[PDB]
Amino acid sequence: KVFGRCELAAAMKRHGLDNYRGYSLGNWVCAAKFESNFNTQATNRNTDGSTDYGILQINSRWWCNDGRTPGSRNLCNIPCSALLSSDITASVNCAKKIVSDGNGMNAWVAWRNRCKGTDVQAWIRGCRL
Ligand SMILES: [Au+3]
Ligand SMILES: [Au+3]
Ligand SMILES: [Au+3]
Ligand SMILES: [Au+3]
Ligand SMILES: [Au+]
Ligand SMILES: [Cl-]
Repeated sequence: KVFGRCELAAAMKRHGLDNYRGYSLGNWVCAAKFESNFNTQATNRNTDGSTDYGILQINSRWWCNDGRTPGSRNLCNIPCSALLSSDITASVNCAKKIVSDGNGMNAWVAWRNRCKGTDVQAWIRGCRL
């Protein structure tokens, strides 16, 4: 599913991501925009053989099981395919574990490089929430 910007913002809020670990909703929308262009079915293979899955490009090296990432963990206790669903629940729940792991949203390199310190509120500007 390819979300609209305000559509994603509302789904993220309903699932409790707004101000989760102190990160406003625009942070989460910005991260999703540059991780997946709001496409839930986005996948990208990393050099190290792991894969990133879904709207927030959650990596199989630590967080989900895809059966093809040797020596990896599954800390969200889910199949990576569950992060590709049109329903973002599984991605949100896993993202909450990720952003609580100590480094905040810096876990998402595209957030650090393209969202952090910018006017992230623009991503929710105009949306009915
Ligand atoms: Au904001
Ligand atoms: Au894994
Ligand atoms: Au594996
Ligand atoms: Au923090
Ligand atoms: Au949802
Ligand atoms: Cl949803």
